[PDB]
Amino acid sequence: AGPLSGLRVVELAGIGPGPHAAMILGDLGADVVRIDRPISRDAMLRNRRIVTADLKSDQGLELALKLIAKADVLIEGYRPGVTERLGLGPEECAKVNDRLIYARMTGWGQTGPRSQQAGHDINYISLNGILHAIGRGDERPVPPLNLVGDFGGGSMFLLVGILAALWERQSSGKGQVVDAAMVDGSSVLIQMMWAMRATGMWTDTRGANMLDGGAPYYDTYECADGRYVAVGAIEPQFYAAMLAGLGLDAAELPPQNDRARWPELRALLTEAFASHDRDHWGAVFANSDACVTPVLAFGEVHNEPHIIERNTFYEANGGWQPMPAPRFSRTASSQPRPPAATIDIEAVLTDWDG
Amino acid sequence: AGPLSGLRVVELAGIGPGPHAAMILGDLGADVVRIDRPISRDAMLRNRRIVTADLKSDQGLELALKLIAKADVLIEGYRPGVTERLGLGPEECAKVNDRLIYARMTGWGQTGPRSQQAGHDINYISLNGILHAIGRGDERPVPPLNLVGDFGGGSMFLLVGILAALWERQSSGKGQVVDAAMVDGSSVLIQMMWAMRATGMWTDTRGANMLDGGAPYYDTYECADGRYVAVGAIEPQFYAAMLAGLGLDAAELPPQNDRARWPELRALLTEAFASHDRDHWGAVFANSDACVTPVLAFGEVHNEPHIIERNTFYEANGGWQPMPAPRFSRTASSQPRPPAATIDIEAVLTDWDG
Ligand SMILES: CC(C)Cc1ccc([C@@H](C)C(=O)SCCNC(=O)CCNC(=O)[C@H](O)C(C)(C)COP(=O)(O)OP(=O)(O)OC[C@H]2O[C@@H]([n+]3c[nH]c4c(N)ncnc43)[C@H](O)[C@@H]2OP(=O)(O)O)cc1
Ligand SMILES: CC(C)Cc1ccc([C@H](C)C(=O)SCCNC(=O)CCNC(=O)[C@H](O)C(C)(C)COP(=O)(O)OP(=O)(O)OC[C@H]2O[C@@H]([n+]3c[nH]c4c(N)ncnc43)[C@H](O)[C@@H]2OP(=O)(O)O)cc1
Repeated sequence: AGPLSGLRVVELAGIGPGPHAAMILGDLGADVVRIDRPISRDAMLRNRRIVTADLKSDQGLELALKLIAKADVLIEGYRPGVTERLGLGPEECAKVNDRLIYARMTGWGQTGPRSQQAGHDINYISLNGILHAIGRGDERPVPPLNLVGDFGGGSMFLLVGILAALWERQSSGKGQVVDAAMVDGSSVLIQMMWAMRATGMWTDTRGANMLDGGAPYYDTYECADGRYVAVGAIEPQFYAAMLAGLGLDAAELPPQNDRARWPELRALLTEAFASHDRDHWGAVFANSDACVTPVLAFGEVHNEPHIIERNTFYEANGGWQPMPAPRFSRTASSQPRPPAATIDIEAVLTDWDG
Repeated sequence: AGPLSGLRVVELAGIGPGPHAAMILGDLGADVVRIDRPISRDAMLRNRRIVTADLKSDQGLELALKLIAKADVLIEGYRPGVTERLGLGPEECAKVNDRLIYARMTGWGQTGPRSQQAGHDINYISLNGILHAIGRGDERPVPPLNLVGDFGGGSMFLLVGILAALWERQSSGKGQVVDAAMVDGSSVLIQMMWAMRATGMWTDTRGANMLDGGAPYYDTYECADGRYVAVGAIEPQFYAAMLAGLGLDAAELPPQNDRARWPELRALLTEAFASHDRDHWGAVFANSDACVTPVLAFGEVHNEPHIIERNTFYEANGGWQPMPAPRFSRTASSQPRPPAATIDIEAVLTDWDG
């Protein structure tokens, strides 16, 4: 029901970014067909049809090619060379479908000294300065889950590449190959820090900057009950609203941006936030511009009113799952269809007319 | 001359996710005109034309609308209602140009108890379970910069929304409004953890999961020189390669996935990595499938061979900046044009024939 209704996608079963990108297309209305080796409980595989094929066999290669012959997009996330040796590489695909957006999702890229090397998110972000910048200054870097490599700088860039190439195709009449490497996407994801580095506004010191937990006004605080609030009161007026709620006299504190006294500032705020429960502060700052919010664990998210009101999550069999994003005023997406039984590839071919 | 060459984008100057989305469009060849309030050293403002106008005045509003009538996309990132009051709301823009993709970038969304409330990245990810999940278990949550709210679940979702709507526009001949809320995008960004929580494969316990630093084989380790390597050896055979490079006898270690013995495994690995310098580990692995990589600080990145060969970065003046991502085989993106002097708004309108 979304904006991508009409769009046909072949997804070669992979892990991490590939399936995430395929899920978002499906979310937004795309007809995604995932080819697996010969009924799912991975919510990630919502909004598909699943077929099965041995791509190492003559019959399996031939069917996949018939399916690809009728697709708009192909998603693959294997090592470079893998689809080639299978006979499903870009050059082989062009012979059956020159309108195909051949989307290749990797960590290191299609080429380069590391392109044949195994890796995971933490590796791609360690090589480009990102991982080094995450965590407290007094200890080793901490991975920001696999949000930055696999998803933010991964599947999200594959998607931009895919949708950008479809725009191109409206005038060229032709597809092309999208080489989405997590080491690249994630660097453009963090371009703000690269920009700020050049103007003296970000340093290579972990835990000592405006947005990394270094600023007492941009960090979490432990409250009386061991639970946490997030403070993000960057602007002076929001910061002022923040002090007031805490019952602190501004004239008694160090200036917000005297970094020399940041330890003193943080200590006073720590004492303030520790004096009451997280839910107390959420009540104090409920409607304010203080940029103070309760840090909710996954299990609690479903009870937060702004989360509820906006239907950010739906209940899908044994748990909450995020509704599609972003939102569209005219061609709104449907609630995702759950993973179902595998179906006959020929039936998919029949549907598509292949 | 990237794939979005031809696309016309009016960007109403803002902070964080909006400019980043506009940057990525321009990176990929879009004609982006940024209207600012009346030459930059924010490399983030690369690939633009900058014009200036007073949107509150009769005249400034008039020109902005003339610009908008000739555009494909409008990006705005203010509080809901702001453009409405200016006379640049979706309904007003529709009257001049019903093909316009009106892209509204916010943290809380257009509607809901928090839609009028101030906030920043940290606040949006505090409300949807994300920030709670980030950092060591024994400490308060750490913010993963503004990578997940502003960018990964922010600009990136705005971008996917923009390009999805353009796809739909081919059929309907019409545009629509994209409501891109960081609270929504970041939740879809983290869909994997929502999926896993439902099958017992992820817990709300910070720092005690497979991908959050909890697993000894998926975390950083400090080396003899006080620098760090990242270990990402999820699969048995990568883990096995990792142990072989360390000179550890697997028969003498606890099993990779015996969680009960993780502290013991981590102590053994800690002791090993601490015995030589990062660049020694750098060299011992460097080539293998051990998923061990050096943790490079921003300042070191430009010296890494894989970074160099693939031209992930370019030198702007005074520093390295990320080249466009992802990459396109046929319509390759140009090296970004640096920020230039403000252009005359009438001159852009002349260009666009507006
Ligand atoms: C120093 C920083 C740059 C570095 C930095 C970078 C990144 C970050 C991260 C952490 C962030 O999250 S930043 C993003 C913050 N949040 C969002 O974008 C969510 C949606 N936005 C908002 O809620 C708000 O815009 C907010 C960011 C909180 C700021 O609130 P605000 O009251 O200052 O602004 P507002 O959007 O409510 O209203 C805008 C105001 O300006 C006016 N305006 C705009 N353009 C023009 C123009 N060309 N000519 C004349 N007037 C103009 C509008 O009329 C409007 O006024 P009005 O009286 O109608 O409210 C933090 C800091
Ligand atoms: C939590 C769980 C649920 C999800 C999850 C999400 C994310 C993550 C982490 C954090 C990640 O980062 S995942 C993404 C990691 N990196 C990448 O994707 C980058 C690109 N990929 C790669 O380099 C590799 O595929 C890598 C992931 C490192 C694994 O290496 P590998 O040797 O196992 O894989 P490979 O690509 O070299 O080989 C593919 C192999 O599969 C075969 N294949 C495919 N389809 C079929 C079929 N239908 N029938 C028969 N055979 C088939 C191919 O022929 C090929 O074999 P080959 O002869 O080429 O070795 C982990 C798990």
